[PDB]
Amino acid sequence: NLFNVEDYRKLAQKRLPKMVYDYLEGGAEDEYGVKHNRDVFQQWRFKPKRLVDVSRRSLQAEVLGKRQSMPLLIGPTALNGALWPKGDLALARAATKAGIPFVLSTASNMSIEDLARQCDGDLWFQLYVIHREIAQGMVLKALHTGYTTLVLTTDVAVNGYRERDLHNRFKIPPFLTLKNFEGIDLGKMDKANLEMQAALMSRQMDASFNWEALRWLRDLWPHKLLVKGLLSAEDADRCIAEGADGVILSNHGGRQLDCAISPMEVLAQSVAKTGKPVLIDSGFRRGSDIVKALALGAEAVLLGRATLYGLAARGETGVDEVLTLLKADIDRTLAQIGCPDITSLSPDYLQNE
Amino acid sequence: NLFNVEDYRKLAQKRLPKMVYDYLEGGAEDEYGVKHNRDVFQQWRFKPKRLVDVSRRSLQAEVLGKRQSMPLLIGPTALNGALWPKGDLALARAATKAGIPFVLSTASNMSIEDLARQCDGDLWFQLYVIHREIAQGMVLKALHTGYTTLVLTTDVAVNGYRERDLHNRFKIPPFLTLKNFEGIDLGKMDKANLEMQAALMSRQMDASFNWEALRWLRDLWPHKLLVKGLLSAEDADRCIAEGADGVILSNHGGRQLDCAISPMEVLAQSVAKTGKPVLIDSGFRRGSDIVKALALGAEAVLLGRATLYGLAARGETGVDEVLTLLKADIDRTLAQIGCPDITSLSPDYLQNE
Amino acid sequence: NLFNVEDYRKLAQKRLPKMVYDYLEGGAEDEYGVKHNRDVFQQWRFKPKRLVDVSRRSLQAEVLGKRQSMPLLIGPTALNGALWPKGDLALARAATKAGIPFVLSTASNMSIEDLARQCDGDLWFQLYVIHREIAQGMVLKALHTGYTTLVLTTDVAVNGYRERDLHNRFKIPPFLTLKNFEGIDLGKMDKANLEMQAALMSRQMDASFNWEALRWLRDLWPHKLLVKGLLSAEDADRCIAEGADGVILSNHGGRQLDCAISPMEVLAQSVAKTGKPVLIDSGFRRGSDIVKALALGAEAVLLGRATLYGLAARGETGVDEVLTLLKADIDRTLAQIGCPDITSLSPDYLQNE
Amino acid sequence: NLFNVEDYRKLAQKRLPKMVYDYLEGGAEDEYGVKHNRDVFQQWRFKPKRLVDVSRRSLQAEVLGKRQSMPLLIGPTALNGALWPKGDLALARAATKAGIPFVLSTASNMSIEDLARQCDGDLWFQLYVIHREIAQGMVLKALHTGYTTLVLTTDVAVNGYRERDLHNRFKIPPFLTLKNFEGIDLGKMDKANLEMQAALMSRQMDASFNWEALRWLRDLWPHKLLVKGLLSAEDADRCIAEGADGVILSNHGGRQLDCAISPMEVLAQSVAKTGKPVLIDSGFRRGSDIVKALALGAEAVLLGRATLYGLAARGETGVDEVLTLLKADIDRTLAQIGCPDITSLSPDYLQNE
Ligand SMILES: Cc1cc2nc3c(=O)[nH]c(=O)nc-3n(C[C@H](O)[C@H](O)[C@H](O)COP(=O)(O)O)c2cc1C
Ligand SMILES: Cc1cc2nc3c(=O)[nH]c(=O)nc-3n(C[C@H](O)[C@H](O)[C@H](O)COP(=O)(O)O)c2cc1C
Ligand SMILES: Cc1cc2nc3c(=O)[nH]c(=O)nc-3n(C[C@H](O)[C@H](O)[C@H](O)COP(=O)(O)O)c2cc1C
Ligand SMILES: Cc1cc2nc3c(=O)[nH]c(=O)nc-3n(C[C@H](O)[C@H](O)[C@H](O)COP(=O)(O)O)c2cc1C
Ligand SMILES: O=C(O)[C@@H](O)Cc1c[nH]c2ccccc12
Ligand SMILES: O=C(O)[C@@H](O)Cc1c[nH]c2ccccc12
Ligand SMILES: O=C(O)[C@@H](O)Cc1c[nH]c2ccccc12
Ligand SMILES: O=C(O)[C@@H](O)Cc1c[nH]c2ccccc12
Repeated sequence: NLFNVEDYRKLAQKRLPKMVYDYLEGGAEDEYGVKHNRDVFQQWRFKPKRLVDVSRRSLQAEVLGKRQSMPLLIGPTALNGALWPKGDLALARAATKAGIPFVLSTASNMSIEDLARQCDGDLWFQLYVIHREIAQGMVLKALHTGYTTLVLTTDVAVNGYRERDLHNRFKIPPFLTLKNFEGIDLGKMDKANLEMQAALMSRQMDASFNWEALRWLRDLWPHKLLVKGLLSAEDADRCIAEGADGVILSNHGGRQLDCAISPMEVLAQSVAKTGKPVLIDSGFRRGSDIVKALALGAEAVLLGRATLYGLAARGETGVDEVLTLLKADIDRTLAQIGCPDITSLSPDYLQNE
Repeated sequence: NLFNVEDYRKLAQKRLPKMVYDYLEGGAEDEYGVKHNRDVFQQWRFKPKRLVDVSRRSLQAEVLGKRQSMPLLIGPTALNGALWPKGDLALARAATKAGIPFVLSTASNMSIEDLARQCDGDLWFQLYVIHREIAQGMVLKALHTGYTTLVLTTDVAVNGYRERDLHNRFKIPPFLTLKNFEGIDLGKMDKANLEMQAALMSRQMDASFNWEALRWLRDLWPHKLLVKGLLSAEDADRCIAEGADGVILSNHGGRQLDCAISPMEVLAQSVAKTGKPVLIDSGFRRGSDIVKALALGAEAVLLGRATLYGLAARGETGVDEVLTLLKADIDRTLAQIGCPDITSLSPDYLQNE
Repeated sequence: NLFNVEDYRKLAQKRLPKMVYDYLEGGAEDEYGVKHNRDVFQQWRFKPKRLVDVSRRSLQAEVLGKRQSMPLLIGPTALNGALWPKGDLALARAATKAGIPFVLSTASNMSIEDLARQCDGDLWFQLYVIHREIAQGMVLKALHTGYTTLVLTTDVAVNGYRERDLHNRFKIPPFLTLKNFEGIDLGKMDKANLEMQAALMSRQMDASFNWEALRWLRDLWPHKLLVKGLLSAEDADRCIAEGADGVILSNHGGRQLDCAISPMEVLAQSVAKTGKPVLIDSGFRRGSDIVKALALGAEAVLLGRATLYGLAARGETGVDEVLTLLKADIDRTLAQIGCPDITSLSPDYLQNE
Repeated sequence: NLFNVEDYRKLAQKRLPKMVYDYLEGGAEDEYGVKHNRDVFQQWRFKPKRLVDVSRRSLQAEVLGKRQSMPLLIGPTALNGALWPKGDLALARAATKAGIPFVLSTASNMSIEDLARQCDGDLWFQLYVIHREIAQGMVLKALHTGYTTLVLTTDVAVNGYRERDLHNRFKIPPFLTLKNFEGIDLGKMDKANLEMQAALMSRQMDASFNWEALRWLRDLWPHKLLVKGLLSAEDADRCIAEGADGVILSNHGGRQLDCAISPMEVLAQSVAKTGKPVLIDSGFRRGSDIVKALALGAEAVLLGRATLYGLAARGETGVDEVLTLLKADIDRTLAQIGCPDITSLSPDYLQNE
């Protein structure tokens, strides 16, 4: 009985080792954040437009100018290989088969190059900056291997206090490795090359990365660039002013700061202020959640745990299934509210509760 | 111990096969919609008018100009024959005995003609449009058989995702049939007559039926015509502009779109804008729910599951009982708030919570 | 362990026959009303005034011009004899010992005269009108026996639908009788005297009693007169205009209409509009509930179930105990908020939540 | 598994005798107050400032002009010796080791002098006034022994009705004594000296202590003076007008008046009106609670039960641990919201929910 994302979560919890399941499902501190990410969607209800011809519906939509089957993406998530063998590839392939982009995490279990070589869909690369020099290396790799978009994640200055991992003393599975970091020279005896090892043996990122650093990166990357982790129209506007082609409003699926607002709380305002593509994630599970954000102006929604449940439960076929249900879910919702074309969504179909 | 509608639900759940019970009680997706339909009534409380002579009370009221014992109706519900033998007839007879209208669903287990022949109460016909041509046939049948009012249901462009039926793999009982469709010629070898079979072997409706189509129907039907499934003062106003004699605000008892607003949320506004009869359903279980909607301007309330619980629990006598309790409930409520005449209800007796 | 009213309820439920307990604790329909009566008190919180000399506190206060130990009264409740032997007397004596009034219900188990003969405290008489003629008789009896105040209860036009009694098929204990009605001549063969029996064998009241009838009563009774059962500043104002010396805002302890507002919701407005004594009841259990209403302008609070729990649990000594705890509770609360004199309470010490 | 304050509470409940645990954890009456103290923090959520260099963070801050490691203090709590041997000393030492002040309660199990002799950190003395004369004695003792700050607690005019202690018939452990009162002469046969014994054998305080009395105290104490127990910007402003150097907004950890507002409800207003140091306590458990109050203008937060859980669970080492976790918690939170310097906190980083 697999008819929604929740059913896949249930199945995933039965198949995953508790430790891994907690790594996946867990949130920061009390986990009031993740609950909030879910609850915030009830602040809006639908006001369908009747007697509208919805016999022919369309979910197609442009994201940053490029058309894709639907306004969805499989967002960047670390250690997918722990959920299922070659998890990263299984995800990218289901995404490509669904006609939507896939974002490879800097902390993936499959390197930037190997994926690009084994998958021809639209690949995006999410970037964390541990060491500026090493950062430039990955960016260039992703560039030379055909990744169309770069995403800078900024909400992990320091690691979120996730008590589930603490209790379980979570440890990256032995057979898994941070493949994008493998090979990084450790022979040089001079300056860097040694302070670099300091960063490399340090599971902590460059907390100094600031606006000036964003400029640096904007020059390095010539294609579409997005800043992820924003929770304010002000920050989103600055990102656009500094060169970003768009932003991703999110609270990292409630895994960084338990009391962070839901990005849904600043979506309309960010959309109105930036005048540029505003994507979003964190809390999405139902097609209705997705449509509400879209109706509010979001350009597209990135899926995090949702598709991961499909991966953990049934691997690649599982992701396909989740993507299928969600597409059907979205389509069904568009029909129900009388908005046959997904690109015509607006605040009109919503009611503030 | 049968003193309220809830008691009948309990009894019905004990007598119905789980599968049928779920078909009856179930809602869309998470079923937050049905819960909401119930909760919305707590947003209003009573402010009784004391020292008012309520020794002589009257529940009589005109609905679309015709007087009936009380502002209630047994709304259109499909597959009543699955709840109890000849369920459709049992309902129409209890309605007629109570002095209120009965609405026969396009998907009833008893045909338009047979009911009209076995029942002389005020019969209304609810219409779904699968095939325009077949639609015209039923409308004319209902017309020639004496049905006084036609109701076009518009919130089923596509079928609601009702997960209870999915888990149970619900299937229309073998001994039951969609009687209003039986007999529809299947011999013609030409154009229609074959594309018609396409609609007929397709448990899916004409999602293209739009405002232009409403005009078509308005000409075909010469008597009172209502549009059901509206959830906005705007749509209700358009319906009036297009010819409708009134509208029925509803979210299909939370069975079509889980996140739909409750029609109670747009009742006052629809009443103020249309200046025409505004009926309502979805969530009604207590006389107090009914009075609140009436106090807000509703012309009458259509009962869905409430009377069905009486049917499933004790057949025709069960419906009589439910109608009796509710009438007593309403009467008792009118007395309590100091409004002896139901036609004098107004926002005055309410308090926004 | 008896330290609050709730502890007495617990004890009372252990000693009372379920049937009687349900008669006492029960409310109308779903009983959302009684829950609401309790919850409404959380809409206000205290803002104590520090460094105020509260070494000498005073709970004394005038009620309708007459001073009493504290702004409390044991309100009118029917069938007290079912809770404990000679319940009516036990209550009046504890009230008198506490220095506050006691209100005898028209439906008491001890007649107006017998109580007045066995108790010298301040006795008030609550009146229900079944038959105008019989009503005049009781009023005059209460008048000639020294009752200082008359209270007309108006929220029982018809009896509240209390499902607990329905399930239990509640029946007035055999050894108990409606003593204020006993003796009423049944010999006359003429007009009244026979239509009177119609009222007397009818556990239903005069639902016609209106404003004109209030005038009638205002002339009959020469002393202090209050109208009980009001739930609107408008009705309270009319009562004053018609002669009442004050009013009692209440929803009959949530026993008449489940969806009625809490009188706390219209207390400030009634106080501001009438410019006359506004008393209140329904939901009071803690001293803090009492102080909040007092701070809002209430002249005094009538206790219903609270003192009855003391009666049912430990008879007369039980009521004394409840009154003692509550007085200590109130006193302690006054001290805590820095208002040493109960007559100085005002909206200042409150915070709208 | 000790990763947060709650874990220490759990451990403390397993090690403490129920009676003592209830004395520590318990609140007034229904204990809606303590729940409220916790819930009020959800009325605010964070809006992090991204791409801010937080590689170098600072929690240092001035409190009343004196710098300390972080804006925290271990507040005054009575009978710490009942939670753990020499509890008072264990607390002061952990506080001193953490670089923050410690406040000794008038009702401590270790006298003002002994502590000052065994601990060289910044010691503050909280004062209750039972007898003015005895009060002056303790103040002078604290003065001559080096206590830098005096804190007058005003929310215990009378003792809070704490039903847990009532049920348990709580009694101060035999081996424990109110050491600051020990030795107080009981030989004098004259006036005071006998009315003093009246206060001394009276576990009740001087409820008359008013503003005039505050003036008296302001002259007596030459150093920093704070008034604790305030719940209104008005009272805080008066305190400043009367000489106070600052105030401590608090409801005594919900132990005095169950329906008291949370001091968080008047923090911003008190900060805006007084223009002077406004400290706060009551309900703090997470670093996020602390940052929210700080962001709202609080000068520092006093810990009550939080550090006591560490004491009861693991003595002095337990307190160190709690202080360590909280410091790490605060630091981590500052980083997450993009405010590297704790002294730069402002309403900007908050979102009203
Ligand atoms: C197991 C797991 C690992 C994650 N790893 C990363 C990562 O490596 N890079 C990144 O930018 N975001 C990371 N995220 C955050 C996601 O990109 C996304 O913001 C989040 O999951 C959205 O919320 P949702 O899970 O409710 O959909 C991770 C989330 C989860 C659940
Ligand atoms: C078992 C069941 C079948 C239904 N079938 C139909 C139908 O055939 N035509 C229609 O117009 N509405 C249909 N409805 C919707 C009802 O007309 C009505 O809008 C709804 O039940 C109102 O909500 P309530 O059940 O809370 O009263 C159905 C509802 C139920 C519960
Ligand atoms: C067992 C019971 C019997 C009652 N009988 C009467 C009555 O005879 N006359 C009347 O005026 N009110 C009557 N009341 C209502 C009370 O006067 C009062 O309004 C109500 O109890 C207040 O609410 P509380 O119970 O929460 O205090 C009754 C209430 C209870 C619980
Ligand atoms: C066991 C216990 C004893 C207390 N004793 C005192 C005292 O002697 N003097 C004082 O000023 N406050 C006293 N308080 C109140 C605290 O100073 C502080 O206001 C309160 O604990 C803050 O709330 P929290 O426990 O949620 O942090 C006490 C609190 C507790 C829990
Ligand atoms: O919460 C998150 O998203 C990160 O902690 C993932 C993450 C796990 N191991 C890493 C090594 C370097 C950079 C990021 C990671
Ligand atoms: O939810 C509803 O109300 C419909 O699905 C009922 C329904 C069940 N079988 C049908 C065949 C044709 C038209 C409508 C129906
Ligand atoms: O709810 C209430 O307060 C009344 O029903 C009490 C009540 C019980 N038996 C009666 C006979 C005559 C008048 C009132 C009563
Ligand atoms: O709740 C509180 O904080 C006080 O009751 C503590 C307290 C306990 N015993 C005492 C003796 C004298 C002064 C205060 C106390």
